Amino acid sequence: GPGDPHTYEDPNQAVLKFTTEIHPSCVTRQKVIGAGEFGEVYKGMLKTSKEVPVAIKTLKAGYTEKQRVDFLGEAGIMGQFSHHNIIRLEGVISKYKPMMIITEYMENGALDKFLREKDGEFSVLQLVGMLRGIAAGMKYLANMNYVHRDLAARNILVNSNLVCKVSDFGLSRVLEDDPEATYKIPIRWTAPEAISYRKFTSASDVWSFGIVMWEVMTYGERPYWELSNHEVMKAINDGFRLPTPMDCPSAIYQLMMQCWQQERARRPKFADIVSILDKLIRAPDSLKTLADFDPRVSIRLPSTPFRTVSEWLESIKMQQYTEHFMAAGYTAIEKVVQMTNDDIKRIGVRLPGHQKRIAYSLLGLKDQVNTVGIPI
Ligand SMILES: Nc1ncnc2c1ncn2[C@@H]1O[C@H](COP(=O)(O)OP(=O)(O)CP(=O)(O)O)[C@@H](O)[C@H]1O
Ligand SMILES: [Mg+2]
Repeated sequence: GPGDPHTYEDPNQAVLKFTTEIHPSCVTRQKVIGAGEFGEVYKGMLKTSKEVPVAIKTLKAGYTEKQRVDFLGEAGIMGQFSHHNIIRLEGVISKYKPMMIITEYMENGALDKFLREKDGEFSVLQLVGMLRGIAAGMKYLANMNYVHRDLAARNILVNSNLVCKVSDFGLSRVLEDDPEATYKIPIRWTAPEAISYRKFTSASDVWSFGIVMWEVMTYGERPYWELSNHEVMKAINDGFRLPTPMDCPSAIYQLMMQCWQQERARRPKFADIVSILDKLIRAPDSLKTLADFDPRVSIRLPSTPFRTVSEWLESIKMQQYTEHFMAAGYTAIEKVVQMTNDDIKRIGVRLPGHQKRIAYSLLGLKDQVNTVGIPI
């Protein structure tokens, strides 16, 4: 559960501890439903001690032990999760060939392919509900201190009741074909700081979630499809952003833009995203106002106010002092603007460089708070 110790960096141990070894005789492989990286994927039935329908991921013959470890490690990770919007693991087969990962059956398959199949056949409210489910799954993952690093519509599965669940777990996931090498990551879904500095956090997952929102509201359009990967690199590094989908509520596109904030600290947390989507869903009239859709627009020009002290500290990469600011009562912004350099020093900022950085930032923050701009 959340808060308990996790095993995200030891695949074999996670397989031993958090997966159920299933006897091959209890598995019935039926039709082929897809092709994974490590082998074919089948639909089948599993007998437990009544038969239940399941998805069966197999490991190709002639595999290397490294591929076997990476394959079963996904199940080792999946077995630690229990949530409505996270793909559920039934078990594994590691003792006998072929290696198998057995999960719940998701009849409608990948979300992007599903939405392209059902182009325009859902209401806006239903799409928002799909996004809310994905966001709830991601909130659970963030609360489990698990960074997905590869959140995308193609990695969201849909069952016969249209429940959307996050899938695709593991560690060294350079395997996906969309990722391309740089400085191997799916650049069209990856936050700027994660492409430049490989800083993968839940905030970069929030960026990816904004991209997923775009994918859902467009019914599976490829992000930046007009642009090459190099042009996408320039676009994201310079502040260009995707335009609004057609028939997209203004609040949803604004949420997208919030997920795409250049500074990761300003992006909302997944808990905030779930709450926001819940509020929109309970008052569906809030979804009637649409963002201006221009079919000729393919990309938005770069865009040109802190709520928490932690947001401002992470802005200047001084988050390591955040706890020290709260513990001394400096919990508001209009209270940190009333700080002297000695107050900064006593709460535990000793390095002169950090003192200088914080002081220079406080000057600009005082400028911000005292700004007046009221149109007459
Ligand atoms: N639980 C499930 N229910 C129904 N179909 C499933 C399924 N799991 C996988 N599939 C099908 O198999 C396809 C690929 O599966 P999967 O994504 O797990 O392989 P993979 O993770 O190795 C690709 P990548 O490495 O690029 O992320 C999916 O597109 C999907 O159609
Ligand atoms: Mg996978």
